[PDB]
Amino acid sequence: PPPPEVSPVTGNPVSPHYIHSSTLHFQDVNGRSLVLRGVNLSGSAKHPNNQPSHIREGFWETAEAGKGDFINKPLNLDDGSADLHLARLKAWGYNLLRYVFTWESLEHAGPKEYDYAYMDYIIAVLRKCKEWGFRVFMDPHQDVWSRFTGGSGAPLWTLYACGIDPYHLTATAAAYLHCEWPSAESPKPQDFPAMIWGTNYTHLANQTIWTFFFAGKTYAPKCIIDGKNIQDFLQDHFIDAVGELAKRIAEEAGDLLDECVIGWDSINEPGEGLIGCKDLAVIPAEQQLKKGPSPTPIEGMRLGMGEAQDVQAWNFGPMGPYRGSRQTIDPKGVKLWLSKEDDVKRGSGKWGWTRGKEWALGTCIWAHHGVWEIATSTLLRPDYFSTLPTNPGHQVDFVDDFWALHWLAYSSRIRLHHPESIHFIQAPVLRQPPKLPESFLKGRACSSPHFYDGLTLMTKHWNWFNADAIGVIRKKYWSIVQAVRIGEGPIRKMIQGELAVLKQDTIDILGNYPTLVGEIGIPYDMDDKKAYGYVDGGRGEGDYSSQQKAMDCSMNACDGPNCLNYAIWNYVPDNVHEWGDNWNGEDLSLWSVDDKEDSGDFSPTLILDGSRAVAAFCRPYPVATVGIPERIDFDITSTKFKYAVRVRADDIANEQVYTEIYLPFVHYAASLNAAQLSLDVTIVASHGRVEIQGQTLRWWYPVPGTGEEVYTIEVQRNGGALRR
Repeated sequence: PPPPEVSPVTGNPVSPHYIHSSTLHFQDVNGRSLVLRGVNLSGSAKHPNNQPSHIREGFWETAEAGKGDFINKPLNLDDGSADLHLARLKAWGYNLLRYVFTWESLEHAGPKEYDYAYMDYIIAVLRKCKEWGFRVFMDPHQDVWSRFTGGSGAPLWTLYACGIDPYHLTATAAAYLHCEWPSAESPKPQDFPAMIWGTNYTHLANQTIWTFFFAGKTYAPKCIIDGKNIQDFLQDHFIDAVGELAKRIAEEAGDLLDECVIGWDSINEPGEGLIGCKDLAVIPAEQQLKKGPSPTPIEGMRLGMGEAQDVQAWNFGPMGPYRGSRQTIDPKGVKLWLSKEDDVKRGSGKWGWTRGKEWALGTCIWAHHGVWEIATSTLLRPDYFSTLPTNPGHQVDFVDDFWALHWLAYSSRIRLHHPESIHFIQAPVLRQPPKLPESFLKGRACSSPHFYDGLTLMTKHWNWFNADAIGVIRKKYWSIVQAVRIGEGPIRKMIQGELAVLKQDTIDILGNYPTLVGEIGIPYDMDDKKAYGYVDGGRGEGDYSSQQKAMDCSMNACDGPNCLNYAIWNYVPDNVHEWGDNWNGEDLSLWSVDDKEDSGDFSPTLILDGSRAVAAFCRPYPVATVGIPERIDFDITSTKFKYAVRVRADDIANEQVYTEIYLPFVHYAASLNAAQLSLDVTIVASHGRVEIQGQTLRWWYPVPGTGEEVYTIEVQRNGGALRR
């Protein structure tokens, strides 16, 4: 069966730019299989202007004042720079953008005080993306709940709504903030340990807030606010805020829908809080992220009541976390919990909600629900969060029982304002998605997991070894040593196998839908920033060999038999060598000003200058295919490219319906000296005819008279690889 002429969601006829998301591959209206590849734009939208993660001055004051100046991130629309960035991304062959926005940027002023101006800024950015021919899906983005709890996402007033005093987070170790590390009194942000920001998910603030968000009605029934459980208060305000952006786009720029904005991602990498914790007295060996001081859930609660604790600290070794020394954390009586007087002054009383009388303030909310006894520090219900407190034999599943329920509410709101929206389903990190009902999917969905080469990300080193982290997580190996691989070949094949597992989750669970890797990337600040000239007397500056191999391994993993859609994390216009992406020590931008100095009518400087390891992320691939993509192989050193496609007898092929392949000047240009750029390639196709224009290869062929047959096309630069 070919793609239908009417939407499976509404039954209305579809525009000619409609992308079907009803089978294992995206399809255009003429039946061509589409591959969408691009970048996340942008991590820089995680924080307001002039307040990067490492700067404490102004951090609290602007948010307490209800401000949130995010205008002109990710792209500045006043200085002309916005078109140059989009031109670069398009010239690299990208046709997809995962657009990053935060709840904070929409509702920083207070509950239901929406920043309509930032909404209109986003619309203006989306309009330019459309002019440049991008497809876009929207990412409501967060990391460890909010900037105020170590990352990005929610507005500061959500902390007060949860009864948390933001100024006591550091003293109690309830969250590690980059700008208050190692202490608020004497910050040394440059010493912030690599990737420690992620452990905030397993410290007390995130552990509480996420339990509220997804399951407050089950585990914190006394937490009433505006006559609602905190769970509904938080979820309703988040869904309303995203819903107001969607409504704004639908009412003020409806032309963006479906032609440019094709769908919406669900809440980014949601935290699980304490839900499913089997034993509050221990950190499970299965928890894969441990680094720095790591209080157990009960140790963190005692800390949140101001009691000093001696906590295990963890180092990240070649085979994962291993124990270091124990470290004493002494809050010296400081408590995480808002006092009542502070709630009147800075919380409920200021932001304008009414807190219920059984919501005890200034003391641990989990003790208040009987989890532990403060006087004796006795854990009373170690398994409290593993079952339902009032029907305690039943064991809970975070993804099926709480995440999925939030997703029904979220997805319904999206469709209210965007009737043809593709649901990009992002299950919680490292979990399989739940089975979701067709009454909500309605044949218009796409699985959007994230995948990172975790060893490379955490160690900021391209290692000569690696390990199959997904297979370990999923108990496919009897010992972790049999998950280990050595050498480029075995490592690449193993990572490609990991991406195949995620592809398989989709068809096993959700159905015959596409898969898109919503985030994938590598760190560029490897080797103590040797590529930036920061060590060894400057030796190694500009040499991105290691970043290139790491990048190429992750990108190759989306090729092979996987042939995946994906969005690279990320593209950051204001990335710098000193502070990276300006967020928690991460440096994953493809491009940096510090690295400066269909047409070939632009300069090689656009696609090369400022780029890092461009040879690995700018790659040939089929944008649109008559038939089904079967296999992609690309080798940087030889430039050899081979594409195999399964073509059936009922596929549609003619002079206007053909396969289109992107061939980058980066790999295939005759010359890249800073006079029009032009491809100099040899092409071998098993069937049909081809012609090249600019960076585009067009491939016409007849379908088989019967059955199905694999056609192939091979490309390489005449005379081998360039030197860039």
